[PDB]
Amino acid sequence: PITGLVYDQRMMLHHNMWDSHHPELPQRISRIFSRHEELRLLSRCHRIPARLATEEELALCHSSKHISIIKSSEHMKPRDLNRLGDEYNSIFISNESYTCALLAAGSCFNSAQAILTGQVRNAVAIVRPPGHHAEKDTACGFCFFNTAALTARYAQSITRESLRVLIVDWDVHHGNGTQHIFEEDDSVLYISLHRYEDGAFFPNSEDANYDKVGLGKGRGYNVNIPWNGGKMGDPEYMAAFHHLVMPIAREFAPELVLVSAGFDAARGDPLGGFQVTPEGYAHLTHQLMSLAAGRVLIILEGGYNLTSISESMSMCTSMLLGDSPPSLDTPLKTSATVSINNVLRAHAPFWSSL
Ligand SMILES: O=C(NO)c1cc(F)cc(F)c1
Ligand SMILES: [K+]
Ligand SMILES: [K+]
Ligand SMILES: [Zn+2]
Repeated sequence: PITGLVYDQRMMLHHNMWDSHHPELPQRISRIFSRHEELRLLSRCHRIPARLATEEELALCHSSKHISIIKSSEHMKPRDLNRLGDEYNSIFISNESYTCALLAAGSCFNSAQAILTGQVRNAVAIVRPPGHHAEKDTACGFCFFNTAALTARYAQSITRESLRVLIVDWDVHHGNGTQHIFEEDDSVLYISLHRYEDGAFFPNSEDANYDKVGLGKGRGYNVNIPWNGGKMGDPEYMAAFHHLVMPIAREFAPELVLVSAGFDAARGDPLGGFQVTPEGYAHLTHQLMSLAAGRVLIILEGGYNLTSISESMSMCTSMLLGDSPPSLDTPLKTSATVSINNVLRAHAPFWSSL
């Protein structure tokens, strides 16, 4: 009954050479690791080594054009780095960026392999840069390659091609890249909760609305839970899990659960504006461990208050290790009930549990 953990200090080398205070900080991952030490969680986990993703692995989800462009940045002078980064939506690049993106992905491949070979029951991946905004053909939103999407395809590649993978994306932003990569796929169920605000919140696309349910064979296998009207917290997230995430996931019966675990919906985040607590994230984790015989891999995405993300991710690891869920502390905001009922109207056609 083992929990795995992957962390590698080399992923701190990716950095913003114009703005040392850009919130996607190198210390995001060292702070989370340090808090695991302080809580004596690290010695309770089995350390999984990081590795580089290969180019063939990246091609499970990304075009050769995109792979080639990001790879070429490793050798670019600052002028071309600043210029290349400015061509994407919200990207900075250093000469170390490509390597760190490869390590983030390969770390998650090794973690998924450890779970699927029975070496650990579940795992946490403390990685950066994030992945869920990255598309097949372009970088976006601090993300170069789509780590979670690649990990789902990697998992299928070492088991069977149709392995049922659930990706629950609780980062406060919509994972536009993960949705698009699997939009026509019934083997990977994508469920995202995200601040939407009728399309005004990053990444600023109505692709994130509840009526986008999937295409072709994938009809019904894309579940967007969009929040509108300000602050959301534990009551809203627990309601969404009760009414939507868990009934759907149980019917899908995944063989592996990946969490796109951004912690920017957390109380204190400078960018999310929400107030999910560390106890709230622990309860979401504990609920997902009831799926896939416990085979859950928690993958860091966003989250920018260093104290908040360190406390929140550590509580998730405590749940994976089998600790009892903490106590929670309110009626739902009206608009949250509106959002949940809209998703039920969108997905009741596809799920007999709805
Ligand atoms: O990746 C992100 N959050 O987890 C992110 C990406 C952006 F382009 C902007 C932002 F404020 C946040
Ligand atoms: K999300
Ligand atoms: K899908
Ligand atoms: Zn985010």
